[PDB]
Amino acid sequence: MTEYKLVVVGACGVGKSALTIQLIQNHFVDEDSYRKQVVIDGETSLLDILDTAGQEEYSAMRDQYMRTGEGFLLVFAINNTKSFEDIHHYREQIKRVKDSEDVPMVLVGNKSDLPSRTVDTKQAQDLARSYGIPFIETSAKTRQGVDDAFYTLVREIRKHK
Amino acid sequence: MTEYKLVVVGACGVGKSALTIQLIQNHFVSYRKQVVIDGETSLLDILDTAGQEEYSAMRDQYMRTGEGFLLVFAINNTKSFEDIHHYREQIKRVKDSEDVPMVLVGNKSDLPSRTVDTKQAQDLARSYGIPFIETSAKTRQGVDDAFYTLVREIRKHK
Amino acid sequence: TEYKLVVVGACGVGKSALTIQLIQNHFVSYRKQVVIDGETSLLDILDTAGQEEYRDQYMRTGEGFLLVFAINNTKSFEDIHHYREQIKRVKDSEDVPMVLVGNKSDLPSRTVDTKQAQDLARSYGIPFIETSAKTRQGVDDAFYTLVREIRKHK
Ligand SMILES: Nc1nc2c(ncn2[C@@H]2O[C@H](COP(=O)(O)OP(=O)(O)O)[C@@H](O)[C@H]2O)c(=O)[nH]1
Ligand SMILES: Nc1nc2c(ncn2[C@@H]2O[C@H](COP(=O)(O)OP(=O)(O)O)[C@@H](O)[C@H]2O)c(=O)[nH]1
Ligand SMILES: Nc1nc2c(ncn2[C@@H]2O[C@H](COP(=O)(O)OP(=O)(O)O)[C@@H](O)[C@H]2O)c(=O)[nH]1
Ligand SMILES: *CCS(=O)(=O)NC1CCN(C(=O)CNc2cc(Cl)c(Cl)cc2O)CC1
Repeated sequence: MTEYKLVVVGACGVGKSALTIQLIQNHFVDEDSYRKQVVIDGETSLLDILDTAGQEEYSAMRDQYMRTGEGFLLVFAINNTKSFEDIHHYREQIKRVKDSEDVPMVLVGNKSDLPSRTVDTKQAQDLARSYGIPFIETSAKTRQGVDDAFYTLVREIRKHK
Repeated sequence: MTEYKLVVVGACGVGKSALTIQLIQNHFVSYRKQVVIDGETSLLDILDTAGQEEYSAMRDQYMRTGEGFLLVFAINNTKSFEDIHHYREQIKRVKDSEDVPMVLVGNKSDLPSRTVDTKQAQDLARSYGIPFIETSAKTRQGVDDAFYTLVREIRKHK
Repeated sequence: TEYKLVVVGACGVGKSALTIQLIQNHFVSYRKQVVIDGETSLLDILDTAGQEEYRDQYMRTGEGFLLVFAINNTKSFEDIHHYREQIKRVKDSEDVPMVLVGNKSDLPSRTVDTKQAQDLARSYGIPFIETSAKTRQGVDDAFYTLVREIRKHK
């Protein structure tokens, strides 16, 4: 059976854990590792997921997951300009550790349910276009885009393989 | 607000009209509907192709006009599933693009006489890189999901 | 039970094509026995095509009116106001059964949008039905809806 090691990266507080909880546990209320078998396009897939902002205690485990991670969600929040500005850093770090220019990634703009917006959808779309990766708008609260984000990433991994 | 022109294609008798009627009128025996998808209100305009679709020239016109396509087969009609590749190839040819919003739809899911397995259809959709939704115009299973997913694919393309 | 229906609208909007599609069921004063709302009805349909504008008896006698414009003919839509006002004046009533009909819906382009027509029909307090005499889309709906409006009035 196929396993996918996924890493969810982005600034503290953008909703990485919330997105992963919604995917895996199917709830939201207002732990950084998860493991579950799902079915994606008829293929049974074990997802092994790590959420990380890059500043957590277990750096050794983080470096391991970065090296073996097959795909990455690059997450910012639409009401957090700094988190959007941080995306380039995260992508550059992944490319360095993987020593590759072809790493499966999806850009995720979370908290789309909130009326406070400081990052334009066009900004994000433009950035994702430059990187050659999909952009998905999500809300961990309403479930908007959550399956799409993770499943699109799994589809990017298959493309790569 | 944003209007999306949608075209439902597939073999005669797979339930394209039935799917449309179930979407718009919530009935199983009007082509426009306002919907909210992912927080955005949109107008679905399903092109009415009845009568005219028998002519290739008109089919070409509808394909050029449409922004996204449901590729419908019936799960108790193997030939209708086999016909899907041809229909997709015509859309790609006419719109001169290898990237056109489409969703694969396996209709009549309520029937026991299934001859097209979920796996066969999933494999096809995975190859095309498009969503696959199983539907029944009779029970309403999957009907909103099929059309709303197509809108999502159109939005991604644009 | 007889219903006297009158089809009005600018030249070339499809008044005759709609009438013939209803009666004879093909695309190019009339009577047709129909069943509507379970009731057997005799429809007397006056196609005013070619009728000279200079028909007081037909209007006063007419029980319901199809106000037809073509969705690719802005002027024909503008002309609907004329017909509406003329009929209300001549019949001397504010409650005359009418249906607004936007014909030629099969054409690939349109210059009168659905919202425009829906809003005008709302102003008038009448139904709006999009039709194609060519494909028969909406044709029965238009005439049957008018019969229903007459019944509500009666
Ligand atoms: N309204 C809203 N709040 C969210 C969303 N995602 C996360 N949150 C909230 O944002 C805060 C931080 O989320 P968290 O998952 O801990 O962020 P992380 O540090 O990236 O793992 C929490 O209070 C969450 O409930 C969302 O999509 N919408
Ligand atoms: N049992 C079942 N019958 C269906 C379904 N959808 C359509 N039908 C029937 O299939 C036949 C053809 O449907 P229709 O909408 O006319 O097909 P079209 O030619 O693709 O537009 C009709 O007898 C419908 O009642 C479905 O989901 N379940
Ligand atoms: N494409 C299309 N042409 C129509 C339709 N209805 C009428 N026509 C054409 O428009 C022209 C005028 O139709 P006609 O019935 O004579 O209009 P009238 O003057 O209002 O009675 C003719 O060439 C018809 O064939 C329709 O629904 N679609
Ligand atoms: C149901 C018999 S029919 O001859 O009237 N319609 C056929 C025509 C051939 N065909 C398709 O090409 C696939 N469906 C389809 C494609 C397009 Cl582009 C359009 Cl506009 C409409 C339809 O139905 C099957 C149905």
